[PDB]
Amino acid sequence: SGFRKMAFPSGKVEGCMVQVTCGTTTLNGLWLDDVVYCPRHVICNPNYEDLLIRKSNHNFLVQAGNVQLRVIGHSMQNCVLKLKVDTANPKTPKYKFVRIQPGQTFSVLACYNGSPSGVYQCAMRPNFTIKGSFLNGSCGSVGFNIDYDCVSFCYMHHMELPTGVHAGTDLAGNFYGPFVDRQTAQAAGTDTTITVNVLAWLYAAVINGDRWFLNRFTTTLNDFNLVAMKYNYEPLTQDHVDILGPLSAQTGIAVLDMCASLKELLQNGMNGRTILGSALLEDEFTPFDVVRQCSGVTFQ
Amino acid sequence: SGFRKMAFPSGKVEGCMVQVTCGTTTLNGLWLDDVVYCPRHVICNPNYEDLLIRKSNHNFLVQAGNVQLRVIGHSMQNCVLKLKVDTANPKTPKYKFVRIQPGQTFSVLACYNGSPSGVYQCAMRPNFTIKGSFLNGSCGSVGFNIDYDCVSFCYMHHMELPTGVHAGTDLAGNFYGPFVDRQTAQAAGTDTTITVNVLAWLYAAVINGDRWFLNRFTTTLNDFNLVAMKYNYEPLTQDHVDILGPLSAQTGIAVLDMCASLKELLQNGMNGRTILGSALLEDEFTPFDVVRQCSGVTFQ
Ligand SMILES: *[C@](O)(C(=O)NCCCC)[C@H](C[C@@H]1CCNC1=O)NC(=O)[C@@H]1[C@@H]2[C@H](CN1C(=O)[C@@H](NC(=O)NC(C)(C)C)C(C)(C)C)C2(C)C
Ligand SMILES: *[C@](O)(C(=O)NCCCC)[C@H](C[C@@H]1CCNC1=O)NC(=O)[C@@H]1[C@@H]2[C@H](CN1C(=O)[C@@H](NC(=O)NC(C)(C)C)C(C)(C)C)C2(C)C
Repeated sequence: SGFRKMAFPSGKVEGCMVQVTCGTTTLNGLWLDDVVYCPRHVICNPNYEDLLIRKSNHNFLVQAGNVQLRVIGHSMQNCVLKLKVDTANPKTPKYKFVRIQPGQTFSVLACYNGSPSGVYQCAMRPNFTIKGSFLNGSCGSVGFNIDYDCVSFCYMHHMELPTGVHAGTDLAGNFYGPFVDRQTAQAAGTDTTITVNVLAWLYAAVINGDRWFLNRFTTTLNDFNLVAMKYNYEPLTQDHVDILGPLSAQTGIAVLDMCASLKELLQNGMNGRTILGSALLEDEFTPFDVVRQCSGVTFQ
Repeated sequence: SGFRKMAFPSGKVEGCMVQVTCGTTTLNGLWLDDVVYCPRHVICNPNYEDLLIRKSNHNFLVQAGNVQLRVIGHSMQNCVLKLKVDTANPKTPKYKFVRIQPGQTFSVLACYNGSPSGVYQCAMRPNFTIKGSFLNGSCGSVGFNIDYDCVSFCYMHHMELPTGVHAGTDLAGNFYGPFVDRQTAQAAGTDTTITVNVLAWLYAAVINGDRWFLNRFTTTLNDFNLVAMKYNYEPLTQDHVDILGPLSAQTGIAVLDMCASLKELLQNGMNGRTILGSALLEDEFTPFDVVRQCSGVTFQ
């Protein structure tokens, strides 16, 4: 048993972490096939189409270890710079590009100068920020999910908001949330808490022995939601109750039942106890995260 | 900025995760060079020297993908079965074998049937248990640390204690703590909390903007320790104060000062606030973990 915040095996992604240098700006890139993907503010309220015609393929240093790659061409898809090189990546895995919805989770391989520093487990907060760990140097690092064999890149780093959270893009260049790669005032927007994720982790608690927080009480989907707002949680949909079923099936606790217990964790807190070793209601676990860890789905 | 519980990049370890099958017992193995390492209870109060003479090299199925390895010889170093095969591992990295002390942390690559499922960040609790995530199938999975380029294997899985924690060994076969690979009654022993680790993570809090928990107050090493026991924390040594210096240097808060603030977090709790997004005092971060993440040390 057990239950940890658990990242995907980073092997297939590490092989794709390369160094991109230009002027006095060095950030990370993602070399899949013969393309290297990196955040565009490496060519630096700038005008990036302005700045990309000024540069030539030879202005873009691309180290892949002690193996400098030659750029043969470049292009700017939204906020990503796509550097064609003269060399397919031998380590390119089966991969996808995907854009996640708020609530979903992914693993961040965190690089500096093209070298992997660490891997950890984020979700995409409701306000399209992520609570990350990114120092100066970390740009061009990717979030991702692994689907049997296929890596689904869903996030590139770019910038940090003034409160300590992090902003970024799908690998299609487009930013999650209103954020934009210029040094201007821009705010996250108030973060709610992901409700279907809090329930799931509670089913993870039940699958693991913490039952202290149950009760016979049922509630309606609505009367729960009248209490979810007051506590800054997503209103819960029936479509969430649907995904929560399998866990509800394996534990026998009706989703409406566990809602009524979450209701009670909200109105009385927790009185100095823990669920799964936390004194907070953890929303960074999706219902699938739970079923994967609490059932042992691997990746080949 | 930011601060997450962050695992090492698992790439070099994944390449070494193989499947070992024998009788009706299938667990994971660690193929470095021409040796495959796995927990010994794969040949199963058994007598393991008993059971290993009964078996032959041909009784040990070793898949490495769709690539069955031939065993050419075996041996039992404490609780590890060492299977010689007829094939060096091409993916064997620079590696070490090391035995960690309680308080130290490591990354667990978690496998089933030889396939990596997930990676997460443990420490070695004071009572030589680890708080892991291990289902049936997970045995032969390794903890580790990465030192520039060198992987330091420090833990193999074996068994789960009745309270939900996990027991295991250094890769030298020997179990951390009193535990033993037989199905007999055996208890963790009461877990204290790692104090030098709680301080470090607080310096991580300071390096990151949470200052709400300071105060002008200093304390002595002793008078702090009189309060550490009462709250089930390691007594703190001067030798810990020494390692905590660099963080104390970079923040300007004297180790004795931060002790006096931890004293105050213990006697009054926290009153519904958080440090680094936790409502608990997190002890799973060493002072080095902090300096690595809060400075950006990578691995090549
Ligand atoms: C990234 O580009 C990087 O890793 N730099 C290596 C290349 C050196 C030349 C950084 C990642 C940052 C650094 C630490 N934490 C992070 O998230 N990103 C940036 O440098 C980022 C790019 C400029 C300014 N950037 C910032 O991160 C800003 N954040 C903001 O400006 N925030 C606003 C938008 C004002 C709310 C700082 C001031 C460094 C936090 C761009 C294009 C925004
Ligand atoms: C490991 O061998 C495995 O992954 N099995 C795959 C091979 C199938 C034939 C497991 C890992 C366990 C399973 C779930 N969580 C874990 O930590 N280890 C064992 O099966 C372990 C080996 C027997 C019994 N084992 C247990 O884990 C016991 N734990 C105890 O017996 N605990 C005592 C020692 C009584 C306090 C169970 C009952 C399954 C929890 C050995 C040799 C202990």
